[PDB]
Amino acid sequence: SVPSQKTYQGSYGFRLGFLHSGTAKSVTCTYSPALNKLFCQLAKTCPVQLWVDSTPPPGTRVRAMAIYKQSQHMTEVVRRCPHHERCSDSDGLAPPQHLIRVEGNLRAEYLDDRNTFRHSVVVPCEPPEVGSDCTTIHYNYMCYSSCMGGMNRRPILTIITLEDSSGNLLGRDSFEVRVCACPGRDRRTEEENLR
Ligand SMILES: c1ccn(-c2oc(C3CC3)nc2-c2nnn[nH]2)c1
Ligand SMILES: [Zn+2]
Repeated sequence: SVPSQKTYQGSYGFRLGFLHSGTAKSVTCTYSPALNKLFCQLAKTCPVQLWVDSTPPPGTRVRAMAIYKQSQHMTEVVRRCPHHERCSDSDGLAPPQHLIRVEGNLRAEYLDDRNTFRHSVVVPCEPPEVGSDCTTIHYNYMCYSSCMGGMNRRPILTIITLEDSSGNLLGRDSFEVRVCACPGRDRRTEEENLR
């Protein structure tokens, strides 16, 4: 009833990477290594690098899923709030209830788990382009952390899993996410609080 969040590089040396976007007031997505926390604006591009030490098999996939970070909320499905699930901002592929979308990939698949009712979005692994050492996926988060009747100010984690063609676990990594109006300011504030 609770997805694992244990970091696991596995046989292929799987791990995430994040850009260095800084903390200017205008920044739309920014990652804090000290907090292991991504700060982003609503529905804006969040680039996440997918690193491996060795090539996984054809048919390997990468899945993203959100869970609540606090243990007392972890069995609750993370979903869009009663406003945003109804605001008709469909991209033609993501169900309107899903918090996490993949941008610009027609092979993205959206799962409503028939047993756990959790949402996830999964894409096929592709080889890096010539000149690149990794591929990058672009996520969008479709509700604010503060949305009433939804996340309601509760922090979430995103869990990224590398899966074989059956859905078996090959690798796992994760990061906290705050979806907010001013990611640069909030990253600076939280890093200062940590210090
Ligand atoms: C996301 C995570 C791994 N991959 C990946 O998939 C593949 C072929 C199976 C398609 N090669 C890579 C690779 N990435 N960096 N180097 N090689 C995509
Ligand atoms: Zn919302």
